[PDB]
Amino acid sequence: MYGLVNKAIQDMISKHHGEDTWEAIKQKAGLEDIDFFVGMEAYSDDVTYHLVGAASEVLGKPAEELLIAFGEYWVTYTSEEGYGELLASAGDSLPEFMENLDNLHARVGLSFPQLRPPAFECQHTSSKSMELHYQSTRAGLAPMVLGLLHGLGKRFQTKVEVTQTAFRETGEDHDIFSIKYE
Amino acid sequence: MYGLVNKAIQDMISKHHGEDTWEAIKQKAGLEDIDFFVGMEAYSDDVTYHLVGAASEVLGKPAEELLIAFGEYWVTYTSEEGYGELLASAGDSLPEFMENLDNLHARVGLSFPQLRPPAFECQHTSSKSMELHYQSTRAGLAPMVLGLLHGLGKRFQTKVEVTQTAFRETGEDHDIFSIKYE
Ligand SMILES: O=C(O)CCCCN(CCc1ccccc1OCc1ccc(-c2ccc(Oc3ccccc3)cc2)cc1)Cc1ccc(C(=O)O)cc1
Ligand SMILES: O=C(O)CCCCN(CCc1ccccc1OCc1ccc(-c2ccc(Oc3ccccc3)cc2)cc1)Cc1ccc(C(=O)O)cc1
Repeated sequence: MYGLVNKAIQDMISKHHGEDTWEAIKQKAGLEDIDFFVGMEAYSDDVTYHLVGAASEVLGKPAEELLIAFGEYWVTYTSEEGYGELLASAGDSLPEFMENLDNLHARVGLSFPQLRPPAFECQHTSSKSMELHYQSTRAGLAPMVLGLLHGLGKRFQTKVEVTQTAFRETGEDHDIFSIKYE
Repeated sequence: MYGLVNKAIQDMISKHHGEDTWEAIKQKAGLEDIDFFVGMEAYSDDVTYHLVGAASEVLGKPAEELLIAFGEYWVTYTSEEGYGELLASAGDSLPEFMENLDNLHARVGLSFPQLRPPAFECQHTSSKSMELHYQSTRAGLAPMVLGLLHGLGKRFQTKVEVTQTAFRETGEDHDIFSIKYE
């Protein structure tokens, strides 16, 4: 994933737990070698998994719980590290943001085109709910999509209730969520 | 489940969608030979599952979305139909209520002893966070638990984010929810 992602992880860990524990996690992930992540440089995904795996053990916290907190962190982080305009442009509400999300990734994709953005389809079931289809080149990131959704809820002061109803991990085509909101 | 569960589904659908829709759903579930549900009578679980499945078809919403809606409704419904005091006795906050739930079900299990209550274990990860282990003799009600949690937040006027972290239906031992609450 682009370096922005690993910079975001390094940021929330060292914000919440301390620079000491971050370098610990970094050591454990076998990533003591590299000095600082480069935001616009593409990395191989393992660097992210190993950081999340390594953070799980150092913090004695389940990985999915870390992916959840990271998903939520990402929404605020990106607003403040050069992407608040791009965020604001994806829209005014949770349903609209999700509809624009493929378009937003298309924009980001142009900037540096080694981006492999996930696909999000919405089937609105009412004025207050939807079924979200999350299609990814990457495995494991459903818990992060949950956090992302609660991040957007915070962003729009919208209460969100999300339950995962299909599971890529099992061999199903793709993750699916049912969502209810304010 | 005890008939109160099916009366609550009936009430919810009737209130939200009308009695014309309720009948079609009861018809669709193939339960027209049931004139009225009896609250203190133990029914086959299948009756619940069929109403949820058939309501899903009629309303054109995923079962899991209705289960969330239903979990939220249950908190209010039981408050107003004879279990207000029982509910009150289980505490003045979300962490307390959840901690008392195993005892709330003990007292429900003298009225009547054929209750199959789920077990809820809380690991409090801070004063604003819990890991909730939900263990059930039933399948597929995790989304209802999610709704129940949001119902309690409403009840105690507390902001609450629930994220499921482990899923019984994929073959994990029991559902696990991560919960932040203000
Ligand atoms: O399943 C997957 O493959 C990844 C899932 C989680 C990742 N994000 C989640 C999307 C999301 C969902 C809800 C709410 C907000 C979301 O994202 C907002 C966002 C995401 C990415 C960027 C971004 C910005 C610059 C990037 O890199 C650049 C930019 C300019 C020039 C060079 C590189 C890369 C991503 C900005 C805002 C977005 C994302 C992040 C990284 C990549 C990637 O490296 O392929 C692809 C997508
Ligand atoms: O996993 C499962 O197997 C079921 C998940 C969802 C069900 N509820 C969840 C409990 C709950 C969770 C969060 C917040 C509040 C909750 O419950 C409040 C409550 C629950 C049940 C009753 C209740 C009252 C009367 C009952 O039945 C009677 C009453 C009098 C005489 C004879 C039967 C049964 C349940 C009242 C308040 C409660 C429940 C309802 C029915 C049964 C059962 O039929 O076995 C078991 C439990």
